[PDB]
Amino acid sequence: KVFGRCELAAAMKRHGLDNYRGYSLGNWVCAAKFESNFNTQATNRNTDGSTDYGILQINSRWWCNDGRTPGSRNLCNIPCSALLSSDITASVNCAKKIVSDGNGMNAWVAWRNRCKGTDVQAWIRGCRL
Ligand code: NA
Repeated sequence: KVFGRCELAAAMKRHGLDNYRGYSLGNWVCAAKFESNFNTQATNRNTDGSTDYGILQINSRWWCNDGRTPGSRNLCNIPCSALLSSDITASVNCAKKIVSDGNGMNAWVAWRNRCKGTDVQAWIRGCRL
């Protein structure tokens, strides 16, 4: 599924990301825009053989099992395929575990490089929430 900006803002708010670990909703919408262009089916194969999955491009080295990332972890206790659903539950619940570890939203390269230190609330402005 390819979300609209305000559509994803509403869904992420309903799924409890607004101010999760102190990160305003605009941070999460900005991260999804630059990680996946709001496409839940986005995948990216990394140099190290791990893969990034879904609207927040969550990586198989740590967070999910894809059966092809040897010696990796599955800290979200999910198949990586769960991160590609039109239903953002698995992506949101896994993102909540990720952002609760030491480095917060710095875990997302696109957030660090394209959202952090910017007017992120612009991403939810005009939206009915
Ligand atoms: Na894994």
